[PDB]
Amino acid sequence: PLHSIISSTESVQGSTSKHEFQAETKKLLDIVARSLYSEKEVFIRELISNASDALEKLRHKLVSDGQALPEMEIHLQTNAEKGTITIQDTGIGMTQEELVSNLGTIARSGSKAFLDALAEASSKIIGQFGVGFYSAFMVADRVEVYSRSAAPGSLGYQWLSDGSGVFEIAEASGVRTGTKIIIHLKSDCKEFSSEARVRDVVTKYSNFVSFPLYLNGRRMNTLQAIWMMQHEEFYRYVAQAHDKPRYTLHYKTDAPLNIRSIFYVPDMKPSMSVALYSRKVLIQTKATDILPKWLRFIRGVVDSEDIPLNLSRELLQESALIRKLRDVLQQRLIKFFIDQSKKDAEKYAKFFEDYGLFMREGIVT
Amino acid sequence: PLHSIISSTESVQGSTSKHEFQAETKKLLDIVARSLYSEKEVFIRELISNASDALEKLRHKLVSDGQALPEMEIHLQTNAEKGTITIQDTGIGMTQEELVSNLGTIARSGSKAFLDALAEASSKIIGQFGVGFYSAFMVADRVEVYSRSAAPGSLGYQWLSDGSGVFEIAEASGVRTGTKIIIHLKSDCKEFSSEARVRDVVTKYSNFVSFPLYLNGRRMNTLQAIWMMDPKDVREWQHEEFYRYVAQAHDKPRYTLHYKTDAPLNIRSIFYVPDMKPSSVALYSRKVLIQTKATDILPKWLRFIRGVVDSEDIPLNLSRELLQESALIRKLRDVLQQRLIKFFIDQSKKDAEKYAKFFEDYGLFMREGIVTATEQEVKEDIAKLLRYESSALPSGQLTSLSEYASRMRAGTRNIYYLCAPNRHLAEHSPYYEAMKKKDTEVLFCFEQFDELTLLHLREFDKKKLISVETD
Ligand SMILES: Nc1ncnc2c1ncn2[C@@H]1O[C@H](COP(=O)(O)OP(=O)(O)NP(=O)(O)O)[C@@H](O)[C@H]1O
Ligand SMILES: Nc1ncnc2c1ncn2[C@@H]1O[C@H](COP(=O)(O)OP(=O)(O)NP(=O)(O)O)[C@@H](O)[C@H]1O
Ligand SMILES: [Mg+2]
Ligand SMILES: [Mg+2]
Repeated sequence: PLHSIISSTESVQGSTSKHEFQAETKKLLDIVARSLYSEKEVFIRELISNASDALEKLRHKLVSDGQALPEMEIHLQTNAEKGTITIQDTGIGMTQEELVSNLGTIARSGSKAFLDALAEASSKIIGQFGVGFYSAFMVADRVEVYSRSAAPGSLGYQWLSDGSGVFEIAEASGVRTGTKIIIHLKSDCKEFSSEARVRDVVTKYSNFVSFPLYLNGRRMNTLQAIWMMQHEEFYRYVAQAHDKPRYTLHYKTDAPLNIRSIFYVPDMKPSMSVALYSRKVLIQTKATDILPKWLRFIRGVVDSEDIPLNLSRELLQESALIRKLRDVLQQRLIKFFIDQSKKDAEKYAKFFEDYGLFMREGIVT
Repeated sequence: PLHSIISSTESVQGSTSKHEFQAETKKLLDIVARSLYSEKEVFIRELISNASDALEKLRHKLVSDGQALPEMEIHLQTNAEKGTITIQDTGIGMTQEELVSNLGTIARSGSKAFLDALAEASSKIIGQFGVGFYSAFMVADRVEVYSRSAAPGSLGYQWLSDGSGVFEIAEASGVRTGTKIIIHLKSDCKEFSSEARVRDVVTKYSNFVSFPLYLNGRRMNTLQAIWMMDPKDVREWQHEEFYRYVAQAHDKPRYTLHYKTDAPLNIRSIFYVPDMKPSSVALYSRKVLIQTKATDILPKWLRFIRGVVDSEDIPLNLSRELLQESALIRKLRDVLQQRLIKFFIDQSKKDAEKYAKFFEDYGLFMREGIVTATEQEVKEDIAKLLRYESSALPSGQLTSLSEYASRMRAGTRNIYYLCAPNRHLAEHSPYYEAMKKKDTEVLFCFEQFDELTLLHLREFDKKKLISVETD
């Protein structure tokens, strides 16, 4: 009772016609606006990252040109009263051509475009896809942008758009070199006019940006990205704990893949995990799965620039390198513990044995 | 000190230049290829899904012309020797114009155009985003397509491309109405020229496709979508085999609930509780698999339940591998939480002993459910499932909190319990004999994850839960 209808029944007649793939751009834009990210909030994340890059770029050229570095800041003002968000940066900024192209062309990344020339600033430039800015439209009735290029005879420009097929660009002056982005919020999104809300978002995704950051005049950071160089406040921060670390491991490596990671073991038991970053932007607040589940008591921070990220940037690409990275971490963690039950008496077992149950939890598997 | 650089300094001099958004089509195709899906295998799913659409559309228009229908099938052929995987449908197929537009334009969906022109057959069309076909480029050096429209004076065409910004279209003779897609696998992807591998993929995602599917000659979709049938036209042998499929188990369900609602959104679902003692329901949309693990659509305390939940309108992520949450998955999951809680309380009300060992085998999850829940009405909801033992009824028997709210009244004011590892310690306790001869009644809990549960519940049915080993 076999049944197939697949047979070699075709014959191509008359020479082909050659064509070029094209795009339903408005539908692409809204696909990003309502079918790409899990939470609306990440739009902030995206914008911040843009700013970072803008700044990074600037200083790169500046550094490579023996010129002093102006104050390089990122500002977030929340206007509750007028229903808006604004993010502004002292970065390199756009010209009109750069406007039209980088903002108006979908999937264009003048950042990765910048990258394909450089390798220091290559390690901190964050964007790669060319779709992130459009996250604004998740929450925006309308987007207002003013920008001006660091380069000499630059005019200011007003690039604005409603989020649908057409953007428009007028010449605007009185724009500070860099870029300001005013977002006028949708009704169901006025919650981002809240300083407290925006604060929580930034603390969530961009708590560790390489440039000073001022929400409504208050500075944010001053929390150093320790996993790349008082593990105490860092443990009790990332693990969220009024507790302090029994055990600590700072683990950098570039054999296997580039990994910059720190692991804590906390002082209470659980009764009843980690967190993954890339280029100082949060990928998953609770990071699953890049740590064997018997090791769920451990937590802290794993970073790797060389993780392929999903288009959403909230996901690892389970291109199998990732849970083989998992395996690498299991290896160095084991070696960590056996070594630290030979550097002290303590040890591997009755020491922290609210966790011995995690290791024949361990050979459950 | 407060520092802000942001102030309204700008002023617009001119008048605007108008522009249209454009796109980098090649980088986009590549974004679909290397950065969208969690695993490559899903290209099969997509093809099949989009293939499915072709048939449905054809059906819809043949029926709307009063035509009889052709044989409406889906065929997959793996050729290991030429390293290709092929999918052919006998659906509507494409004209030349339809080839250029529907394959050549990114995010173009002739399927949802077809839908935005359409009632009845609208529940079935899978596609909406218009990027799915391109998933083939995850695994293809090159893609051969032949298609001929079911339109009357149709010609046949060969649309072919390597996934790099350019495709070509030729006229072709000998094309059967519908579409053949021959995928020429890449070197590290001839993995998908295996009959076993592909069979696995097909059963994983596309096991309930509403058209007969033949792989290398064999019929595949042989299992009926039981959650869309009327609850009486399914009874124990199909429920057993369906459970023993979705829950990968080799026992029987203790409990079976067939739940259908359009209160909020369309739910067509089955929930099973297994008969083994424990040592994630499956999510579908339009008969296509979304998550093996449907987390989150059920609260995590109901993770012990297995089975299937389907909904036509679950907002899908661009990947179709994830759920995009709107207001509606919160509400979906509170719908399912309460329908399940009610299920367990009333099926306790119809058979008390089977519920008794349901509690002795699964009470653990309800305890957890009560300690974790934020809203306390919810805590009380789960609390109606808790059965403890009591002093006033013989050793062994259990009782609900509500039965104790009924059995204590008049001038009695609170509920409470005593926790201890055995009954004889509970029944021989200083604290309870003190509770016994001013005697108001005291519950007995011997699974002291029960006193944690009771401490977090704190109050049930307009009353507090007070301790006796704390008076
Ligand atoms: N604030 C800004 N200042 C200067 N240039 C910017 C700014 N925001 C965006 N751009 C430019 O416009 C592009 C659009 O940004 P975006 O949509 O975020 O894509 P991307 O940052 O390049 N990569 P991704 O964010 O992952 O999609 C950037 O790549 C820059 O070239
Ligand atoms: N097997 C097929 N037979 C005929 N037409 C097809 C077939 N597959 C795709 N098409 C056409 O190509 C278009 C693009 O489909 P596709 O890129 O797979 O995404 P979509 O089906 O439109 N929606 P989605 O599944 O979410 O991506 C469809 O709308 C059809 O017009
Ligand atoms: Mg960006
Ligand atoms: Mg499709």
